[PDB]
Amino acid sequence: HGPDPENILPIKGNRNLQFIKPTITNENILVGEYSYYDSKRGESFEDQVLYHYEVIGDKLIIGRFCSIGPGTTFIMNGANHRMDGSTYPFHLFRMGWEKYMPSLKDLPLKGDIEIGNDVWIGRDVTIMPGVKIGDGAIIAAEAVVTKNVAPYSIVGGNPLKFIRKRFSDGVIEEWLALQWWNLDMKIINENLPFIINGDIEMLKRKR
Amino acid sequence: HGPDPENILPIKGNRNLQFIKPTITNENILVGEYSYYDSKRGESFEDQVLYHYEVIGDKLIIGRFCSIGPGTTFIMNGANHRMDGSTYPFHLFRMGWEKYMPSLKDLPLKGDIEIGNDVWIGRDVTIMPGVKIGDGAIIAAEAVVTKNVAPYSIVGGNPLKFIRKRFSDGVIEEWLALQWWNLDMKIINENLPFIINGDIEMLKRK
Amino acid sequence: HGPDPENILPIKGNRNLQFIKPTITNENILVGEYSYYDSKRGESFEDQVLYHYEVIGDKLIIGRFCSIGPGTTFIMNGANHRMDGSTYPFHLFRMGWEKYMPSLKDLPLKGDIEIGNDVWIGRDVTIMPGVKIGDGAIIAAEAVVTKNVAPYSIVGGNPLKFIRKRFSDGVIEEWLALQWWNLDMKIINENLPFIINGDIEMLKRK
Ligand SMILES: CC1=C\[C@@H](O)C[C@@H](F)Cc2nc(co2)C(=O)N2CCC[C@@H]2C(=O)O[C@H]([C@H](C)COC(=O)Nc2cc3ccccc3cn2)[C@H](C)/C=C/C(=O)NC\C=C\1
Ligand SMILES: CC1=C\[C@@H](O)C[C@@H](F)Cc2nc(co2)C(=O)N2CCC[C@@H]2C(=O)O[C@H]([C@H](C)COC(=O)Nc2cc3ccccc3cn2)[C@H](C)/C=C/C(=O)NC\C=C\1
Ligand SMILES: CC1=C\[C@@H](O)C[C@@H](F)Cc2nc(co2)C(=O)N2CCC[C@@H]2C(=O)O[C@H]([C@H](C)COC(=O)Nc2cc3ccccc3cn2)[C@H](C)/C=C/C(=O)NC\C=C\1
Ligand SMILES: [Cl-]
Ligand SMILES: [Cl-]
Ligand SMILES: [Mg+2]
Repeated sequence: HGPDPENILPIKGNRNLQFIKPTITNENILVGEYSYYDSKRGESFEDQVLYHYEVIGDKLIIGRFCSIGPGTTFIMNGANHRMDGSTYPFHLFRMGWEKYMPSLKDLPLKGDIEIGNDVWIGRDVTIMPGVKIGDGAIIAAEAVVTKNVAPYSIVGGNPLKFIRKRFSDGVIEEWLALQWWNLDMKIINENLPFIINGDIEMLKRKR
Repeated sequence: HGPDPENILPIKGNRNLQFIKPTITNENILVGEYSYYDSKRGESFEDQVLYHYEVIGDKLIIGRFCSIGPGTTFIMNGANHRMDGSTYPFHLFRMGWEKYMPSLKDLPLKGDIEIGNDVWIGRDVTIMPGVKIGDGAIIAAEAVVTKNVAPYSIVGGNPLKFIRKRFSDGVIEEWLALQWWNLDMKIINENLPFIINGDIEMLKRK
Repeated sequence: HGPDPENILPIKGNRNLQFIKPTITNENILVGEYSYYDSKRGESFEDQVLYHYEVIGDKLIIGRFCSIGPGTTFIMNGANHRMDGSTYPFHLFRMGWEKYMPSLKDLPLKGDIEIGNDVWIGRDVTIMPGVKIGDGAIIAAEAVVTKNVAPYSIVGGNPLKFIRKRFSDGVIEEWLALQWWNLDMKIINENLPFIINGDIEMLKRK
């Protein structure tokens, strides 16, 4: 039948694993249903989002059915200094330095962090500003996601290194055409055997 | 003689550095005598063993005289998702999804983590499932051990990248035949100067 | 005009960001004025300096106008084990092993950690022994600094990899010949518009 995506703690007695969406407080963090964060000590998913400021307007977007490993960190665009000259943020200390407060054109802003659906993000991963992660990708533990990740690619390391693609490009096209995460959830439920077990040529044929 | 291997805190006034073996309470974690964990906040060495589940049956093995740096993490085989089709673990959330429960043969299982003797593991090292680390190797701090490490190798980085060998190939097998760590403690105590000073030819001829 | 460099918490209401120099109680750690540490939970910058023993005598020097990201750790030379033979530190456990203690001629010491002026160090950076980081460099977050960083270099990764230089070789030498961080503070304030916006030629004019 399925659990409730509005239930913050969907596992009996487990107070560390949280469905991300219901916990969110912040307008510009948008996470899909059923995506969870396995906490380390019960900290919120947002507590893992860092350098996130309304002034900049950048968003963190996560798809449906994503796995976020404990300690995964999201570094938003507020982290990058001005690099035209000296990087030191003089204006932060005020006392006559407030005058030199930069505008957003002066900063190296990279865009929103956007993570697709069915992404397995390993433990203690760090995601840097502006990176896109395709559907069905696997981020190895301890990875620092420095660049974009193709759908159904396995990556890892610091800086990020491409390892393998989970399936062929032909099977990858078929998974991206089917987009099971976007189907009505009665249909997800009566095909879950096939989604879990990766027999694309069965769902091939139902549609 | 030397310290008592069953002494959990062998350094007086030090509540952080622990001998691993006498703190172990799990039957799948075999650690040799004298190997120590220099902990950060006084936490257990077992606390660093993650995703370790009895139903998987995988073991963590560590030899004798190993230096395990603070924050070293062991990610066991229970951490890898099913990759046949969808990585998402539906069954954990039950409410009808418990039926789609995967078996040991459905998960990608890589085997035990086996660490050798006289290994120096750095601080904040993460060891991936199923990796083997030979005797007398050095793991640089912050390393992520994603593959096996040959005996007496210096390695580090993420992914792990080979740096160099500590001695020549010939000298490395003079050490692996000697196996000073497997000798009686009274033989070790009488030859500690050369074990520490590295005089392999002396130990060879002793 | 400007913040007082001897002020520990130079941002009103902010208990995390600290000017480093006025918090320093241990000699062999020399940090310049206005160099700050953005702490995660209000922890002292010193607490990030690990394996720092007076018996070894190495120093951590940091210039002025540096930004130290939260969680950045400095691994001092005391962290390196002896590598002639067994890296196991027998003498630490005492009980008859105390008399097999190394001298500093026996250990792989690598010198002081020296970081220049106007360096931007990312979050969770780990800096290893003996590394020198030039003026104006930028360290990517999560980087393990395994080697020296040229001035006005951008670097990152584990192990460290060179990414690119911030300006042309000629403009870099101009910034190094100007040394704005060492100018009298009244001189700096008059020219901060151009220090901050990268207009090197008018700075040379000034
Ligand atoms: C991350 C960082 C260095 C870290 O080592 C250490 C920091 F994380 C510590 C900290 N951060 C903040 C507070 O404490 C902080 O607020 N910001 C960090 C970058 C984004 C944001 C910022 O400053 O945004 C302003 C924006 C226009 C206006 O924001 C204000 O806050 N204005 C303001 C504050 C006042 C306070 C009291 C009285 C009057 C005031 C008037 N105006 C703009 C985009 C600045 C961008 C920039 O320099 N980027 C780089 C950053 C470097
Ligand atoms: C890391 C992870 C997801 C994380 O995002 C989130 C998790 F870490 C959170 C959490 N984990 C657990 C609880 O909370 C948890 O129990 N497991 C995680 C993987 C391994 C295990 C699991 O499910 O295993 C079952 C297995 C049949 C369970 O059923 C049993 O009947 N177990 C059992 C029976 C016993 C009988 C007698 C005495 C002791 C017993 C102990 N266990 C099988 C092998 C594997 C299932 C799978 O899909 N693996 C992949 C998952 C990956
Ligand atoms: C990092 C590590 C293992 C970690 O896994 C676990 C460790 F961090 C745990 C811990 N360390 C200590 C306590 O708990 C500890 O005391 N030390 C670690 C390295 C440095 C030090 C040590 O042993 O030092 C002595 C030294 C002669 C005797 O000790 C003194 O302190 N003597 C002394 C100090 C004086 C100071 C000023 C003036 C006169 C003095 C006279 N005598 C010498 C240099 C030994 C160096 C060595 O074997 N290096 C390797 C390191 C291994
Ligand atoms: Cl320490
Ligand atoms: Cl030194
Ligand atoms: Mg690398």
